[PDB]
Amino acid sequence: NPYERGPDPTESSIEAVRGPFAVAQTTVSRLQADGFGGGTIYYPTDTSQGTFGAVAISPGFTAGQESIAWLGPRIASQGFVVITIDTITRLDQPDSRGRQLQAALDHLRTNSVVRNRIDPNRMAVMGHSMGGGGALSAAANNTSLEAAIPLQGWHTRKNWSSVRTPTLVVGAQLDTIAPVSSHSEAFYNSLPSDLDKAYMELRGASHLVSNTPDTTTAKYSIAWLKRFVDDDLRYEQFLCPAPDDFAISEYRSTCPF
Repeated sequence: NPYERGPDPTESSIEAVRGPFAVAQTTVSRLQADGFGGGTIYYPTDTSQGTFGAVAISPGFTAGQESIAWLGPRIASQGFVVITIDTITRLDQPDSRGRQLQAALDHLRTNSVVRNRIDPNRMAVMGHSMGGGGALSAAANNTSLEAAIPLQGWHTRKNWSSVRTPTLVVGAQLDTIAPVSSHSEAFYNSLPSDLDKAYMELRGASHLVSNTPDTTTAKYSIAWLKRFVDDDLRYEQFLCPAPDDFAISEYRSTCPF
């Protein structure tokens, strides 16, 4: 597998606050960003194993990058180029956030610091709340995306039958802002039956669970991105069959992938 990066994984490795790749960062100004509000790019400094897949992450309604910043280096240190974005306005709705995520991914191919560190065929989108609805919107607009991970996603669009991207839907059991019954689980149910997809509900969690480090969110996001952005079979073991972590109150999937 030419996209395999890093040593063979374990539970400890996917839980790591920092994986083996040392991470640096660079800024995209608001004016440099066409179609989004700027962002921070986190990237592995080690180029000796080849190029990396790229991930764009959107915050939710009223939020800046500070609510998603922890994901940037935590994911990048597993071997990914990750951009955490600011939106055009903090009031932007999910469809617009989806366009902004795509614009951020397109920007990485032009950025002088990271354009030669990225494999242009291996990209993914993630987001919190309205940014998670944006991740689903971006996947619906671009069927070549390799992974989509909405965290406590919110969207008025409930039908995702046009998505062709492997999608991990992360819900919070006690979310009152984006209740799983009408948001996260509804999205899972309308994604195609023939898609590689999973729904992971975090026990006892509120809508804000993604705003500060959460090991369960990180470890399964990392395993999902490794499996689908890197085609890394070594990570299938964490996704299929259902993980038994106490922090997970429900897991649904189309395993085996």
